[PDB]
Amino acid sequence: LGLGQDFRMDPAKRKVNLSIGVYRDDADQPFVLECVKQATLGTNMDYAPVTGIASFVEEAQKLCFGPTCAALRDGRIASCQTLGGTGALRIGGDLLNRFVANCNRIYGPDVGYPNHESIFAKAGMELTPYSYYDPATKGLNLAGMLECLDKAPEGSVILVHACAHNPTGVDPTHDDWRQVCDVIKRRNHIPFVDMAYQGFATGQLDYDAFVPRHLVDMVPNLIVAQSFSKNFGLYGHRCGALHISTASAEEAKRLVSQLALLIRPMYNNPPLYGAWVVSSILKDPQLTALWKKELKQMSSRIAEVRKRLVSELKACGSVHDWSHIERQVGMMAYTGLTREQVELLRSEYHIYMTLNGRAAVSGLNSTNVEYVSQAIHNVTK
Amino acid sequence: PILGLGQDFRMDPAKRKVNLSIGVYRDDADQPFVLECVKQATLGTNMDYAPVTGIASFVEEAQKLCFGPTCAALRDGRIASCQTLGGTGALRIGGDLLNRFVANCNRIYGPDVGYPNHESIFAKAGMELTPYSYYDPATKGLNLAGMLECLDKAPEGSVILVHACAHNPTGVDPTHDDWRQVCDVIKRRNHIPFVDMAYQGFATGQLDYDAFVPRHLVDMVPNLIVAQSFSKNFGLYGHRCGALHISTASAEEAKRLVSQLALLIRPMYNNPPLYGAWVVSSILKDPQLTALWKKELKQMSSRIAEVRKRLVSELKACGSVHDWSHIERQVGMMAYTGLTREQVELLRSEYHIYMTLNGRAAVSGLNSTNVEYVSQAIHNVTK
Ligand SMILES: [Cl-]
Ligand SMILES: [Cl-]
Ligand SMILES: [Cl-]
Ligand SMILES: [Cl-]
Ligand SMILES: [Cl-]
Repeated sequence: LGLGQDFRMDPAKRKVNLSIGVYRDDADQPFVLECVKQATLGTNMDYAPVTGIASFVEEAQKLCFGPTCAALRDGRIASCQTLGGTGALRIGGDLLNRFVANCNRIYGPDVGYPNHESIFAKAGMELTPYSYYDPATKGLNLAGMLECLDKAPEGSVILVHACAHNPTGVDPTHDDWRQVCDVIKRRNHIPFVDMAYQGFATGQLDYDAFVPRHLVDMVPNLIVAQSFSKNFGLYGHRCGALHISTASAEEAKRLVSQLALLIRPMYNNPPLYGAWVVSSILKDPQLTALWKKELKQMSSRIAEVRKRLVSELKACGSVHDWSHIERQVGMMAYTGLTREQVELLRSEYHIYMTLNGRAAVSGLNSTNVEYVSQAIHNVTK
Repeated sequence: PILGLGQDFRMDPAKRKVNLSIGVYRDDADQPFVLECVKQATLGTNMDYAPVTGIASFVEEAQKLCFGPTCAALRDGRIASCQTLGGTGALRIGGDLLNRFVANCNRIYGPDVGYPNHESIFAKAGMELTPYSYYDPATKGLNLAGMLECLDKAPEGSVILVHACAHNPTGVDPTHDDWRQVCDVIKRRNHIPFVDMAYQGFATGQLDYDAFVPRHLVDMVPNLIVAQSFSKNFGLYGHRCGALHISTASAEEAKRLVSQLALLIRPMYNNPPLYGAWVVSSILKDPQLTALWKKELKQMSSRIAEVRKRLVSELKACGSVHDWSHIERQVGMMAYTGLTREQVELLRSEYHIYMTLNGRAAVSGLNSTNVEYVSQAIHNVTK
């Protein structure tokens, strides 16, 4: 928030904000999807049910798990609408801490999403790290991850990013996830999937939901926190869903009613607007096909600008390796710049990143990529 | 369980059925009512996240609407405020904040007959809801002397929850004279008032009068909490729009609390929904929309008070010899009818009129089309 306010107050004409949390188009503008503009809104403003607009919840389920999913056919998954991904993470955590014995710890990647620590602390669970990011390669440390998961106490809650890891952009492959998931099954761990970027990551909805789809048949309980903030661009409308797989329809009904008991004394019932939009889009074959193509356009721009930054760096004469910038996936990139280097980019060039070298690559575009590349070279050469 | 009453009502095949358990306003033709001022409000151009504490312009207008145009506390910057998920979110976030400024914060006092969700809201924030005397079932009216005595004997520095107006579920409100006495006790005993104001303007059609309680208390005590809902008064229900206000001694004190509010909001839901904030901000900043809104408020509040008054006259015209003056003395959408459990059940079984077993009637479900029938049925089961 401080980097935002400083950027805003900075008088320089050439300034660039690479600390934002939101997608931007090539003209650095906010981007309301056409499928969203074309969506049909509700006719009244009556409160939705505590657990959300039923049609929205059902489409969220199908989008997450696929329309063929056995768990979903059998009614084994307990679901509700939530205040973005954040609300799902919180409600999920509050549910675990009430109902899992000695659920006072949750394991997440060593470099991870800032709000997770406080979300789970409010739920009475201490975020503990497992090995994940390798700063030498700005890449993955699988062996370290597998080992930490294998040695975590049986029945540990394991938090994983489904794709487009935030803030590094470092994702395991599907092959890697197969190994990770086997360890989770064998150690009877409870996987908690934060899926904030389905489809936004690679432009492929199915591929991007591999983690929860693969885990759902492997473990007794899978938790998924699903955000529609980025992939429908619905940020400030606060729209997401929480999913918890269970053994049976009857068990799922009992969990939903326990979800209601957490939701009611928090905010009573959830905001309509985002639920309308997502429900309307996913039930309309024209809006759904448009949405899919818009997702690909967002995801392709991000991957193309990453690839452009790398090629511009080479054209500027950089002799350092930037291949991590193209291997990483999604909106957030751990650049591998040092604190000193980040500070000089700010001071001399008015390019704003976090001090850990995270760059929101959505803030790069046709208009500024060349300049940012030159500056990055100048400060690393 | 309004939800069960809803589902049964829907599934009931009878030709003549009436739902008096609803939580929302309806017009005379039993339709949901989106205010014209709301339909005419200017919405934002993008969907980016609002700030954790809400759209600044919204929060400032919410403050002025609550406390008025000549509030010194507001001029001096002593009030810490944020946008919330309806009145519910303000109650929860407020409660979760109390231990920043209230000592030994494990209990909160509320009226003996009160808003159902309060118990659970404050239990989640670590506080046990304890009753003070308020509703008199003999008169379906107020028991002031019992309220004053409970407040006087509550331990010093107790948190006291009060409904600003249109008490839910009974419709029994103290007068301003009564509130003066209540507020003196709260000041003298160093109690901390927590005002749930869900019906400002919706209650009587007068925004200033309806906000008397928080306006009167704000100069009398070191800390006042207000949970403000825009669900009923702007008809914004399912958009989840409200604000939370906490008075303090100084701007510096307020700044600290706002930043602590942020720390509660972020790990709960990150930041609040735009739509309702846009609407309320746009209306309150436009003199033309504000005037329209004020008129529409009066229309809503007049219909509720006229249908109460009609039920009473129809009861008399049916031949009822019982007293129903409480129905007209009560204020707002909810009325404790004084019907017994047995009587509520017979209305349901014999007449297909649905209310909660406590005799609460959502009067907004009464209109030109059904008031006569409901009156006859109420007479038949009470005579
Ligand atoms: Cl695969
Ligand atoms: Cl480009
Ligand atoms: Cl009306
Ligand atoms: Cl007065
Ligand atoms: Cl009438």
